[PDB]
Amino acid sequence: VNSFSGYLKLTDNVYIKNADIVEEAKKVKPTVVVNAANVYLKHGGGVAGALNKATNNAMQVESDDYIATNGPLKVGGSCVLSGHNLAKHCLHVVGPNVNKGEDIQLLKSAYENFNQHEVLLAPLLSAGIFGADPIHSLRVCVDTVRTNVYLAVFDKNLYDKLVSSFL
Ligand SMILES: O[C@H]1CC[C@@H]2CCN(c3ncnc4[nH]ccc34)[C@@H]21
Repeated sequence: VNSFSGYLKLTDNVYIKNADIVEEAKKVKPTVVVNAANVYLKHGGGVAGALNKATNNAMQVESDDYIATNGPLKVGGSCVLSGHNLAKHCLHVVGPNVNKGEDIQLLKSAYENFNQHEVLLAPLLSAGIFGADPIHSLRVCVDTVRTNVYLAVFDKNLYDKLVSSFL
């Protein structure tokens, strides 16, 4: 039993809700919140810009030190950093950005990172400003993640479409 509330159950392990991931994290304080990161951990917009803003830019400061030490992530890769005031940890995961010409096949590799964590609060990878089809992203999530994932979909209209089209 966990403290996530109001989610629709899609499968044995995947749950979904129309919610702002920032406000959800602040309420639940999950062990792991997933960020929709880029390889440079430059948290400018989308989920990443919103999460970083909620940390008063502490996420960005920590991320800049991470990159200075380690260099960029791989597309499909991830790193674990602090969750600041939002969660214990933030799993920064890089899904392919279609608006950069990146291979959508890397989306499965991106979701595989979730399997290293028993429970996560997460967005749909590569959706939104990353340019991929959110219906497809949800399918890859369900077919790849085996740990318990609580998905927050910001757009209410999209949430209804994701639910109504889910197979
Ligand atoms: O699930 C994500 C997949 C792509 C969509 C674009 C934004 N995004 C968000 N989801 C949840 N909370 C959010 N806060 C701020 C943004 C945001 C969606």
